Amino acid sequence: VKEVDLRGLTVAEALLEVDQALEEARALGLSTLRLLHGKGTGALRQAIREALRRDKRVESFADAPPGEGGHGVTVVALRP
Repeated sequence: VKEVDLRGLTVAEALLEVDQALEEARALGLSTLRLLHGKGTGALRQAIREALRRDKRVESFADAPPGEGGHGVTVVALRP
């Protein structure tokens, strides 16, 4: 499953990359995209989840389960 590593980016850089990664994932015809943002302060997770709520390319999203990244990865189901 396509995964983009956003760890180490500011919120602004991370959101710019998320926008690009969603564009590319839909361009490629992918059903799912993993956003590896890590845990830490949670600032990336929170900002990314809110961006995804507003994003018309997204069908649904959720934290990865424990053992697959947990709350450090947001798993995105893309609109076809």
